[PDB]
Amino acid sequence: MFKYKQVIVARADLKLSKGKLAAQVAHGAVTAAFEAYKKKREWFEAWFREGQKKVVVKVESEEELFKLKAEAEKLGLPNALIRDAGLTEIPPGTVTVLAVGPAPEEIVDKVTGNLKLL
Amino acid sequence: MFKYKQVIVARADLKLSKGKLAAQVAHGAVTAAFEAYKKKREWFEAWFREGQKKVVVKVESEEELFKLKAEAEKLGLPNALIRDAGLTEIPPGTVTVLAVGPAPEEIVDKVTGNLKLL
Ligand SMILES: [Zn+2]
Ligand SMILES: [Zn+2]
Repeated sequence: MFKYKQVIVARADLKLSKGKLAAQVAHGAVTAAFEAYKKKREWFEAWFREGQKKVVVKVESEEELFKLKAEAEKLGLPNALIRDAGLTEIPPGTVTVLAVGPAPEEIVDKVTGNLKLL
Repeated sequence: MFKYKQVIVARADLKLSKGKLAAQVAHGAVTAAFEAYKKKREWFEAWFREGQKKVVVKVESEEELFKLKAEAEKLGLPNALIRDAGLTEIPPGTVTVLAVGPAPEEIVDKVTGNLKLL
């Protein structure tokens, strides 16, 4: 089993194409990965050598993303709430995804454990 | 404007679900972003500063990913060819995507320029 993982929560309600959604998830993964690299170096390295497991789940609102981000901050988890200015097709400042981790899988689940796969 | 970008080339012939595609694209983006961070810090920082633009394009064969990887290596561009072990849904060692960049957009296109958006 993978002891470490990064879960990216994506807003399915925005109905982004498979491609643009993938790009948004990537923004989240990269940003949160570097957050971990800087603030939780050991978690990052362990995750990386293990195969940097990632799981993509979904939610249907920005409200849900903000709530989950607050939970992640409370736990001290590396995370990244994404807003893409290059995404002019949606309102400015619109949040697209929330990446949680890398971190020990159990702690990431403490946040996203009740979310469904996308 | 975006002077830098990262292009993630995904195999459309694998017919990956929306969620697994995003996960694979993320693996590529993260691995390639760290390659840039370590080997082309300046390109990484500019990219990150501009909003780390990412574009997901496609190819219809496994050979195309390797041909593109060779070109990216020849040009000294940060890149990452992904093979997801955890993705036991497909043959072991099957390549899913190739992330190219971050780097100046024109040089990234020198590799992926003729590929269609996914
Ligand atoms: Zn090579
Ligand atoms: Zn160009």
